[PDB]
Amino acid sequence: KKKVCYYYDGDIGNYYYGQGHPMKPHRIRMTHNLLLNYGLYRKMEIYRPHKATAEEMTKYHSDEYIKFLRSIRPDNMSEYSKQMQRFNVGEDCPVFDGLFEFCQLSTGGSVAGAVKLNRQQTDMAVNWAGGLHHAKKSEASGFCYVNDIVLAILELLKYHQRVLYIDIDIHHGDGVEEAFYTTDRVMTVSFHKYGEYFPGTGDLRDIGAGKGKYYAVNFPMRDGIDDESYGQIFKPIISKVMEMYQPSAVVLQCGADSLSGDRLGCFNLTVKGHAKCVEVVKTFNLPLLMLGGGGYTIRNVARCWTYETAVALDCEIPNELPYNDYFEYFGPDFKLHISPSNMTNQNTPEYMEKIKQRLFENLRMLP
Ligand SMILES: O=C([C@H]1C[C@@H](c2cccc(Cl)c2)CN1)N1CCN(c2nccc3ccsc23)CC1
Ligand SMILES: O=S(=O)([O-])CC[NH2+]C1CCCCC1
Ligand SMILES: [Ca+2]
Ligand code: NA
Ligand SMILES: [Zn+2]
Repeated sequence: KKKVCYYYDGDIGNYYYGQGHPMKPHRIRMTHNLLLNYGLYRKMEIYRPHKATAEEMTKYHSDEYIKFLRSIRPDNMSEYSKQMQRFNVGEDCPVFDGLFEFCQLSTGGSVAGAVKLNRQQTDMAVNWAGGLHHAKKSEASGFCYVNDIVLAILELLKYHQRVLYIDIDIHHGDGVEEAFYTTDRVMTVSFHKYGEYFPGTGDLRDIGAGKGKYYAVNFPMRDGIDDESYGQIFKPIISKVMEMYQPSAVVLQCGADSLSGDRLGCFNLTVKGHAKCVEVVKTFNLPLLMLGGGGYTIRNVARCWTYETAVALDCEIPNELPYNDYFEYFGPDFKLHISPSNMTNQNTPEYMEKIKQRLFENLRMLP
């Protein structure tokens, strides 16, 4: 079997974005506890991430920005109000106790995973605490402070001429796209809701610039996309990307805010529909870093990432959930898998095929 390494620090669920903030790191602990109770620890290597250093983070981020994140605390915010404005910290990216440590552990898992892949010590590495795709070189954005994904891709680029990034979070992976927009050494592929929706980027027509022209791919979608519709475009697009780009490593952001029932997202994917993306990417037999992402209905985040860990291990697991420390969260049914809702799919067959056809025309422009 393909080998899987998995990163988790038992404090990650203790970082708290603040009362009423929808981002709940506790969801990572729920995920871990569920997959432990399913027995999946028997089949993979489990590591604690290191705390990523300033030196590691400044491989992408500016020194001033990282020094600020290392400095800012609830008790000294009054003294830092102008830096808070410059670095976009204090509102949707709040100041909280242990903010910097949270960044260090999230990032540590992603970079450590990348090193493992580079050293050919694993076939897949998993960091559900990562996937912070909105963070920018010198500013926080969209709940994200340090871009673990960009840092992990930079690590892979030490050994790999061509790295493929795939993002199935409901939001456009703008910070990752931006970092690599002018290079052909990373192709970014984002599927996301588009139409006056955060972050506002990821138009069909954003295809990269300079040497990077045609190395950014964006599939904009409407509310209510379902497993059938998503599956019919994901496999063909990734197949064509693989054929034309021929990457030697892949990073897959597995943001679960694209699931049905998400508190913030308006897609209608099941856990099986979402996990099909992991199965498709695995068929290409390339070194693969799987990262977390959004997701705000936390029972469904735990289900999603537990099932995707099982997919990585080629292990079926039963729909009947095992007893676990969060069992009451999974009522009323106590099953792993979720049903779609009755929401309308605004993505017509013709819309999906037309967008796919435009993306195929762009991919045919590769050498
Ligand atoms: O889901 C996300 C992003 C977060 C990202 C992620 C992944 C992993 C760990 C972490 Cl800590 C964060 C996964 N995608 N967001 C929710 C919606 N939000 C806004 N919507 C409307 C409006 C506004 C205005 C400001 S923020 C916002 C933007 C951020
Ligand atoms: O379960 S456990 O291994 O004790 C969790 C370790 N947490 C670390 C977070 C960063 C600061 C050092 C401790
Ligand atoms: Ca996306
Ligand atoms: Na690119
Ligand atoms: Zn998101």
